[PDB]
Amino acid sequence: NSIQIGGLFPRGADQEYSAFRVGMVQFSTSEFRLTPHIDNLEVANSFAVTNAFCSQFSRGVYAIFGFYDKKSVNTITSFCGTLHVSFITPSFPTDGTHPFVIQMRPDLKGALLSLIEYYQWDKFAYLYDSDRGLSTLQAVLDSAAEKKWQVTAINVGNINNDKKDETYRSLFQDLELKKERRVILDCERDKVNDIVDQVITIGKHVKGYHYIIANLGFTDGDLLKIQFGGAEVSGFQIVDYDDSLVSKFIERWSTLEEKEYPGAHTATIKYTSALTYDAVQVMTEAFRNLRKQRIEISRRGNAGDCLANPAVPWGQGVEIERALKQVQVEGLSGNIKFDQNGKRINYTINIMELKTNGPRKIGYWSEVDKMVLTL
Amino acid sequence: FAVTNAFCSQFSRGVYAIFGFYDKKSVNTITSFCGTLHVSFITPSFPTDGTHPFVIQMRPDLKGALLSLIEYYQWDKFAYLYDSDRGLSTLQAVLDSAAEKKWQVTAINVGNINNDKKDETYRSLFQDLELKKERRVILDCERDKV
Amino acid sequence: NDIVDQVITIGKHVKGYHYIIANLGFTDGDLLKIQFGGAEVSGFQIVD
Repeated sequence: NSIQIGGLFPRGADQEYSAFRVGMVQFSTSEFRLTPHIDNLEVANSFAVTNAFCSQFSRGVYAIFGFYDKKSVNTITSFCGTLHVSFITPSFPTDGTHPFVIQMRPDLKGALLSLIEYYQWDKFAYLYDSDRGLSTLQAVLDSAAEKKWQVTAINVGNINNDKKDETYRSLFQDLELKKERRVILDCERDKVNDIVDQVITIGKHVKGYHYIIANLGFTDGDLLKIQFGGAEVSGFQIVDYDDSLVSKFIERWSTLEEKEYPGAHTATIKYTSALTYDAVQVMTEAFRNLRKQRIEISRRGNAGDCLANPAVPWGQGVEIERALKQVQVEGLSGNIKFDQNGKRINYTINIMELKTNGPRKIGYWSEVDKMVLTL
Repeated sequence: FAVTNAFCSQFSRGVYAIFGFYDKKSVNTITSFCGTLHVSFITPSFPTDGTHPFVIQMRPDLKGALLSLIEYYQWDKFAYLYDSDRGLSTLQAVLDSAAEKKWQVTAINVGNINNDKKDETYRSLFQDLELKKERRVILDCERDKV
Repeated sequence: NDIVDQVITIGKHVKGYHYIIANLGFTDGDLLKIQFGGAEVSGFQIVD
């Protein structure tokens, strides 16, 4: 039983691919084996993504695992919907209801809004990055109307990096007109460190300031720098290292050879990589529930050109979707469940605060219970 | 997807230039293909957010004219009802300028409003625009949503 | 430089603090770090 699948990994996704490999090994069974066809392309380039998709489609794959950007996301959601091809991705959730798309990343929009009310914020600065879509930006802006907030949204994304200093100085100059002491950083693990470094330089990391890292990887970045500054730092963690499940994973992950497995010789793991590992498990349980359900879907590498007109969707794809979406197992990112669309449900996001001794979970966030503190 | 086919179809037919339209979703497809295949694309649609070669845009940038008008009326606190159809390019414009010119903008996405029951939403819309007694509104929408 | 680095880490380089580098090489070390901190820094220079 050889199930061919596609793999679209953006150049630089070392740990993500390393986690993708480990998953292939941990979830390999005799009943059937998964054959990944890896394609390293610039995820941002919409054209390239189109080729990589049609290429993996002509090779006759049953499902595709990859990533997309705020620019190429529409290409994937569209093609996968037309050709009835299933697409599993750890990337940011789609802004809507796009069929044939499985999203590993839970919606943070809810957990963020809840945290703001917890600290009882009425006036705060919102530094955002247009990389993962302004989905969360619209969230805080719309809620700012109801909850009556004075949000100071600033696009910290279009900042040219070959001279990005007179921009940060002019950034916190506007954040001083209203004496902003509460900032929300909605950026990637990289853009966050850049800001954190600047914050320490200008000395806005002392007692009185309060930062909120708006991502699922609070412990993914370096916090030792703004840890003793005095300013309170909060965030979100999706990979609970207190779970015996995750704890066991790290035991083997931290030991792996960094030569064969790039950026895999650490005690921690980026949430993007952790979702990749959990993605493999979902695809395995899905293709397994099809064998035990006596459902024939097999084909050959002659699906034809994806640009075929009229484009005819192979009916076997409808079943592959109902399989992945029906999957429900336990992974590094807590309980994994899906709805009819592909958005994760019944999940848990731990709320984190940075103390003197280090990060510490002060509670969690459920889609049904909102925020709940753990004494 | 459809836009991709229509482009490759007109490309196989061997055209010298392409005139059409794009949405906030398909815009990336056009700008990308036209840039790779060196095909010229003329469009009246909204200007691209950046510098994409092989694309001719008939629509001038309104971002500038809008910001200038706001200062003319000397607005410091206003509501900004926007539609995500033509990209949040102008939304970012007023938000970024709100930091410098020091404005209290109340941005509200009036786009995702489901039209088969869109009434309890408008009533709840001007309910928030009454907490601060907003009397100055900017409608950034299409001729229809307006 | 070791002390200056530590000073910035703990944030004792902001307005209110005053440091005096007791050596003949004030510009010999890196000052760009505690330059925008706010704390006043003085020293001595022998090479004009």
